[PDB]
Amino acid sequence: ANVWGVRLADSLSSPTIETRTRQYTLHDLCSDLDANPGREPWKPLRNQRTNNIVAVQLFRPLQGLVLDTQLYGFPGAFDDWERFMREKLRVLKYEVLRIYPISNYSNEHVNVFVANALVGAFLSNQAFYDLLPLLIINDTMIGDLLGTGASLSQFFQSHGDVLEVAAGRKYLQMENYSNDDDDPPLFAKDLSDYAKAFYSDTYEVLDRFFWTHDSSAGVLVHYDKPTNGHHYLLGTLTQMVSAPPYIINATDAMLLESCLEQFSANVRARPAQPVTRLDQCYHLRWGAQYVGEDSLTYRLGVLSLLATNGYQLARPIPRQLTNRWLSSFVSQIMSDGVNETPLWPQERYVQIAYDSPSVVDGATQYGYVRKNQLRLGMRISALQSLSDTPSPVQWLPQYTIDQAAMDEGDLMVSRLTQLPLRPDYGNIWVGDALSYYVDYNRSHRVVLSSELPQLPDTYFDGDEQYGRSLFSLARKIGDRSLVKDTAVLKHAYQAIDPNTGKEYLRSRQSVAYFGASAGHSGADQPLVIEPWIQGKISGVPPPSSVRQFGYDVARGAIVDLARPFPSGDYQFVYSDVDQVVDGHDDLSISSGLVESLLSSCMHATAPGGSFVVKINFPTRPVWHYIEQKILPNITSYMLIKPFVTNNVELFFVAFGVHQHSSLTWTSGVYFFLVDHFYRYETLSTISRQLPSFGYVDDGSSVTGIETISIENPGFSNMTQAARIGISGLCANVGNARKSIAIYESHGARVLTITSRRSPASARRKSRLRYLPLIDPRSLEVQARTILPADPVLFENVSGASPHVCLTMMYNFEVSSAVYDGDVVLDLGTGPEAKILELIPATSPVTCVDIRPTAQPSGCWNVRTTFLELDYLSDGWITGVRGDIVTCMLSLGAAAAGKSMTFDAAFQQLIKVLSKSTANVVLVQVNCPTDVVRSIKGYLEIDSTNKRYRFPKFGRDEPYSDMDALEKICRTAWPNCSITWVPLSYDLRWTRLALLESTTLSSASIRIAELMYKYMPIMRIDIHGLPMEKRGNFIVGQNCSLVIPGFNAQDVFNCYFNSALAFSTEDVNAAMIPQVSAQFDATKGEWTLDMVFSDAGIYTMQALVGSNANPVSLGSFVVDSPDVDITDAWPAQLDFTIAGTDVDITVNPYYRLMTFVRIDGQWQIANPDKFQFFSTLVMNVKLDIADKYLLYYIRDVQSRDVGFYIQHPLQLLNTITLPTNEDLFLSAPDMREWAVKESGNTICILNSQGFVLPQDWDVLTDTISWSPSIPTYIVPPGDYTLTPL
Repeated sequence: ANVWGVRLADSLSSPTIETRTRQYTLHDLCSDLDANPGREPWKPLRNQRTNNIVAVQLFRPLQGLVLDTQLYGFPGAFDDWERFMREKLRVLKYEVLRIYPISNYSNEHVNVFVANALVGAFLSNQAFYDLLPLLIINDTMIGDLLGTGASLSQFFQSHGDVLEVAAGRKYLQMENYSNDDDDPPLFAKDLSDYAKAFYSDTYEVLDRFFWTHDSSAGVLVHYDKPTNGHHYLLGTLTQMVSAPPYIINATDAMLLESCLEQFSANVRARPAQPVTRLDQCYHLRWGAQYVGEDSLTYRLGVLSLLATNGYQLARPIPRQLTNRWLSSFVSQIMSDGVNETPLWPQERYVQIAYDSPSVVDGATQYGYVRKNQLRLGMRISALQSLSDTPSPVQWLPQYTIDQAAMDEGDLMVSRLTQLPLRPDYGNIWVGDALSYYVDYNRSHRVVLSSELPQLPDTYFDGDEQYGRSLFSLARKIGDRSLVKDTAVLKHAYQAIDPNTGKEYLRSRQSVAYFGASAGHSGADQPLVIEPWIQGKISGVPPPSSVRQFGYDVARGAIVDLARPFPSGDYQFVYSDVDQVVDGHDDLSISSGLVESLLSSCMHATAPGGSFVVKINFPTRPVWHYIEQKILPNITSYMLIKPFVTNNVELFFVAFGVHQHSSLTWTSGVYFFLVDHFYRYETLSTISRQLPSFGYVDDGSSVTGIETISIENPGFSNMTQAARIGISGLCANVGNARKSIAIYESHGARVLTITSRRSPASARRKSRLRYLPLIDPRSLEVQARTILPADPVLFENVSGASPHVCLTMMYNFEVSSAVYDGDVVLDLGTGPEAKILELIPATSPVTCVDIRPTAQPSGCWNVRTTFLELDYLSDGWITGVRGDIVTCMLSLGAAAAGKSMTFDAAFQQLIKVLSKSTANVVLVQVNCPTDVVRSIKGYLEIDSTNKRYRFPKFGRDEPYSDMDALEKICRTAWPNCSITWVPLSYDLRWTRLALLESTTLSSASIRIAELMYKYMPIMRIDIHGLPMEKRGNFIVGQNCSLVIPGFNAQDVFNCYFNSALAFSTEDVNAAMIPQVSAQFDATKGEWTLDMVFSDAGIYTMQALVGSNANPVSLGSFVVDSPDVDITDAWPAQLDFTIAGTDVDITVNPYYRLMTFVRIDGQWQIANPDKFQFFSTLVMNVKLDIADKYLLYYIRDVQSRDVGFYIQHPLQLLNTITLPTNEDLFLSAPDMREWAVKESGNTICILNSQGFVLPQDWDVLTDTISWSPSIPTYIVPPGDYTLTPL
């Protein structure tokens, strides 16, 4: 129901319950004159800002205030008023006693109106001690009040059998009033003249009388009998200026008050709502001869009888509804439009509704006639709570059937948008500490500076520079530089000599750094050094000395780093620079410069020295001259991409200055380089498409935030225009949950709806022919309210679920299989399956599921199809026709549904597809892709019955072998090309997510990557030639590959890492350890048999013909060595620093590390604290604190650490101890910890103010997790530890 400006109920809340009235007597009078402490008969109301009493409304009888305030007299203080009141009251008490004794009687009727005349006379400070017996009601005050002819014509005046007065006063404004937004108006009922009413006892004779009386000053009456009795009313020539912006003729004012009454009434509904009268309002007795129906007043009376039926506003209603609330209301209703209610009442008669729940009709006739014909009714509904919220909260569309016209909806929204405005751009991303480090290897082969491509000639143009800088300012992380130094030195700590079994770095040697900071708050240095000194970087032994300079620095007189200089030789060199003149043609220049860099480091270092370098530049001459002088003089080397953000950063470390060693380049490192190239290229390019921070969104993008608003959305059967607006919107912004805002401002109701625009929704817009129409029925429903809000670019600031991650991985994969002119079948689909947009729009598509659908259609340029039946059925596969198979989120899903073995259902599926046309077939696969390794948080493993388990998805799927798999593949069709489908090295799918505006990081990414590593898809083609496998793809164990045909005029390329490993044409760049790609001319068949060094997936591209026609051959997968290991653990307990020499039985493929469990920090212990030496043999060092600490050896030769074993060390954490010898006191932790000798204490280490006891011998150097923790030589006897 939306009348001209107002939106109300569409179902009633009107009760019928009433009570009986009071009768008045003597002790009634007395007690009313008692002003009961605690039961005082007034309500002193306030403002609503700090709620300070500024007015009162009275409870008659205390009224009778008829003349100017200037005679009243009373203070400006609340309490003062009341005490003066109480005083004068008890006075007049004594008085009325004088007149009538308290025991003269008990209780008896007296004209209240008379009592109020007395009230006024008293307070007026004027005499009334002459109207006294007139108080006593003999039988009917009517005759009593009318017996007199002339006395006190200033309260009451009698004309004929009539008495004519203005009724006693009800409100009073006080002396603190301020016309606040929180000042509800009394509507001038406190005036000394604002109304006049008139009684005798009866309608008819005065109805006669009125032919000689005004009506144009307002003739209104409430019928339902007061004890006041039969009376009519006229208003005066005054109107309220207040309540901007309205003049207010008290007629319509008191009407509005009656309206408020009826509203308050309609709020609740209880089978005993004990009013005495449901109805108190006033409908026009006379005045209908001066103004028509289009008046505000006629509107009001309409609403009067309406709410009398029980209708009610469709916005949450205050207890007291603000002055400005009222004016805004006016603003609304006064509008154009129509009534929901056909009725037009009459002074001829007022109607009685159909069956509105109220019984006032059940008692009265005077002015009442029902239309028995009436049938316009509603159901029943009210609410139990109404409030507000600030948040732009979600909503979901629920479509409808019909269509519309496109440009027309456009032109509709053309008056509704919120565009253009600047939104809160917010955050795009969060930093992430990734690393790609690699050092010298033996098992590799040589590599020349002839192989690595150089950076693109593109890198130096304004556009990409501004964009890369952007994202450098669009990702959340601190100064990368600190943790750079951190990680680089921490990994600059694993370098050991192949010939003496010890590292290269030594503590408290000479440390030098250049390229220092320029200061932001007073550092001029990488802060890392302070905690390095202060002992926060884990396990890193502090230095003795550090030299600190740069381009500009407050430590030592400066000279720029660009040219020669005198400086000392030190046991470490840190080298950095601030770029100066380096343009694409400053690179012969830049080369000479880096020569200068390295050469200075050379003649500035110690014999044996070693150092670091920042590198940036893929010019060959770099490595060229690098080889020309240095590698054959340094012990060894390592480098690193310490990635935090997009650029071509490079970092290297040289070992043993003056340590001649012919060093070169190798293969895997070079690939790694290319990998940086390819990825960072892709990532940078991904960034080439994004809005500018904080710009003003007018709408110029495929992507953005999209919102409009609405005043009073037509929630009657009329929705046409607004429905067009919203429909055009949602069609613009389909497939997302949409934020909403219900609020009123500038005297006007308005909802606001906010959303985004995406390239996905662009597909949406693209694939249509007409308009999806939406039912505001739901939007009709919610009576809720929402504060306004502000345009922010993003909705989620953190977090993600690997579920959706590998989902979109799958999505970009399948679209990356979604290609030209194909009708696909889709397995385990969504009733809300979004993918149909993602796919292009050229050829049909079918989805099938076991759960009913939820989506609209019928207005597209594209015929999409959905089938609600078990996608594990047939008899109809022959009824349908396709070529291409897509199973996702169904295989394990349908497995769980069927509770069977994998292979059984799989074979059933074979039978399913066994009936019609199929070109390529693809199914997400739950395939043992290796030995089970676990991932923590999301998957239990049932090796008893081989089942994957996922608590974060919270289910259990099975799995079965691989052999039977590929065997059944050959079974269905031996004629086939397999596809082990790999993707765990690329993130371009993630762009779509941030195209979907989804900020992420790498944690869940590698989560899902390990998941896919066993949970890939399989893509296979029935058109293909068998691949004839004989050997084993296990590292070092050979393979025999045999091939029927293919005359010798072709070549073939094995690829790895999306990178062309090598081919069947050259060996000088071959990569397989030993190859045999031979062609038997006699059988005319190929045989490629060989040996290996690397595991993983590798694929064949067949260069068939000699013209090099490239075709796709299947991929394959290779086994990395086992995950098992033993510890040749001796059982002897020796406390020597020679220590327990425990040995290791490890696969001939690996080498390891071992950290400390620092409250959730895998922090390697002190390097010295152990030895490692190749089965494998070690020599770790121990103290007492060990038994206090939990320990694990860690498989460590890569970045993706912890991926073949993790071994608890309890065979060392738990041992037996002697009592004959001194021990090594080392603390496990800095915590409060005391020492006890076998039931008699020793001391408290890590206690405030401790002093070393001479019983012990402190050790200049300590055995500890980090070199800041104390170690001692302690006498024999059983001590031990206890934390405070």
